[PDB]
Amino acid sequence: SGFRKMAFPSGKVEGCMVQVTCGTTTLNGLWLDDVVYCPRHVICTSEDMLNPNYEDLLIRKSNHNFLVQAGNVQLRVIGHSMQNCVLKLKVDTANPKTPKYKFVRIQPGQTFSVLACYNGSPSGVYQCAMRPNFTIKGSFLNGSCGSVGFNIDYDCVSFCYMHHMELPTGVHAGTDLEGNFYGPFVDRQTAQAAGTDTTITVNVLAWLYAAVINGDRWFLNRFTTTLNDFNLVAMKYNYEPLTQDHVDILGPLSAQTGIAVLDMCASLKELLQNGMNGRTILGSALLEDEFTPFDVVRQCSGVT
Amino acid sequence: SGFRKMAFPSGKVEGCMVQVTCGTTTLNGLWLDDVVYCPRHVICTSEDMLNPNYEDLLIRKSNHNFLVQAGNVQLRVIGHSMQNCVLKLKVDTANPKTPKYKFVRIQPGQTFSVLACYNGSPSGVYQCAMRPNFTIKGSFLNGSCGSVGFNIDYDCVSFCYMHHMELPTGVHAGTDLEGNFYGPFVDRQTAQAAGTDTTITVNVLAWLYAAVINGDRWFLNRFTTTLNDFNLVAMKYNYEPLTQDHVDILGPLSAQTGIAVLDMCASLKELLQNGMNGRTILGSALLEDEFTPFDVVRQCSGVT
Ligand SMILES: *CC(=O)N1CCN(S(=O)(=O)c2ccc(C)cc2C)CC1
Ligand SMILES: *CC(=O)N1CCN(S(=O)(=O)c2ccc(C)cc2C)CC1
Repeated sequence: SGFRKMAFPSGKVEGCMVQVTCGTTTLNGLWLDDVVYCPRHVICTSEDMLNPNYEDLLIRKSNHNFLVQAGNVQLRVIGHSMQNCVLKLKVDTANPKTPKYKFVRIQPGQTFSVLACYNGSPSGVYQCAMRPNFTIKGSFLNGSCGSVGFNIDYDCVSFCYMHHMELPTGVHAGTDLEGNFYGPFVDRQTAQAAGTDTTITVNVLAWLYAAVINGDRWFLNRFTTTLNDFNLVAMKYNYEPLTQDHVDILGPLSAQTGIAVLDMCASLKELLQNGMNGRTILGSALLEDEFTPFDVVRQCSGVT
Repeated sequence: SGFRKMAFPSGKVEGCMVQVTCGTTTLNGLWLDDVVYCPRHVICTSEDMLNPNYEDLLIRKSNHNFLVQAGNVQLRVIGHSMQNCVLKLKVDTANPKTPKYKFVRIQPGQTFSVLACYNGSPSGVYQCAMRPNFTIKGSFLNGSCGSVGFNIDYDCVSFCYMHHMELPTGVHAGTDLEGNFYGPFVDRQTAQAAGTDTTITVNVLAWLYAAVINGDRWFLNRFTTTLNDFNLVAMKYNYEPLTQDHVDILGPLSAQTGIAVLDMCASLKELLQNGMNGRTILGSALLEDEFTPFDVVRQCSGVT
């Protein structure tokens, strides 16, 4: 029992983190097989970052300008290419600690663990969600760029995020491991405003199931609702519209708890309309939206 | 910027987790050098757990009854002893992945990461605090016993917790790595009620500093208070008394922010007296007490 914001074990990713230095800029790289992945803004001066021409900046760079250090051992760079907003540094040594892995581009609402790193060294691990506005609400200081977001399926690390940007509002933007930004963000120091940070409704419902499973039940009510009725309330409260897909995804939690998804929606509806009245749900005074239905099943069943 | 509930990277502890089976009971062990540490209730039937005589139960056990598996490789047990509420299983092989480590008994209010494991396999990592009532609010299912709590200082893992018990109220009790329980808890299935779960006042203040540092300032007020005045309010709200020790510990955060500790106390006093009025602080609608001043400095400065 008990329910916690839980990150994947980070060991498999710890073994992949290196330091990339180009000129005076040091940040983190991901070493998988004989390639090191890093943010392309490693080639910029902070002067460059106002309106950088990456192709033009990269022409001035050779393999030997990219200083790649794995622990206190230097890797030999034997090639470099830009793919979207990442650099791929070909090194002469396959990472011996390379786990089974995939690159996946996640959808908004999907959760992942971040291994925050500085100078290729892990400092900590936390669980995030890709927000509906394609930001993440991270914890990233200068030198944390190249830190990666990931999921683990048993032995396979799915890398879904690399850290590039802090927006002027202190929220975070970055890329998949093909170096395409989530959302409309660019690796440029410019006016970049996030859209509406809406609540991930399906994640909130999953987390209400997790609460019932773990004994927190005070918010279960006598009511039900319809998808259309619920969605009217969700719109009003800047919650994502709930789809039949979401309902389907919540099926197993429905089945385990014997609470119909639409009943749980009516519980969520009353919470939105009436607030918590100073009560808490799983030690939170607001509606948590960074657990997926999959996250709830995993934690509540003890999958390794 | 941004501030997250952050666990230590778990890799160094991942490398220490094994499966211990005695009779029909499987749980987790910690393999450091040529010793495997596990909860002594591994020798119990759940029938035993009502009033177990561990010395008497252990007499019936031989080295070869303790089945220790590290990945899919069996370790040879060449000795066993009970130290308080843990078993030390001497194996014929030193754990090659043994990190630099210490056993430390932590104080209430101190924070640590848990690597939740099942069958010697890591499932996830989260950050806890040792509550003032010597419980932790964990996420532990059956098979999670032997999961460990730890801190890391650069290269040194300080193990502070091993998981043993869920109390009837779904909070968690366990031992240091010398197998002494935190609080008055016993490895027995009996009436065991937690005391008052008070709020860790110094941790809340640290977290208010973390908020100011990260731009959340709406709760800074025009007031100050005294330790004695503040402590009157803390008593009323089941907050731990604030000592000059706590004030001293908050000094660096005081210095960085230019907000006197006693001013921040008066801010906390108004929050206790007036509530958040539907506002949030670092994405929380209650006063977070599971960041230490040390945790705030570490995260806010990017220590690895
Ligand atoms: C994204 C990231 O973590 N970066 C990019 C900025 N550089 S830097 O070297 O230009 C730099 C900028 C500002 C400060 C205070 C310090 C540094 C090192 C670091 C990596
Ligand atoms: C503390 C812990 O995680 N334990 C102790 C209980 N045992 S068990 O094998 O007795 C057991 C009890 C109940 C269930 C549903 C399942 C098991 C395996 C597991 C380890």
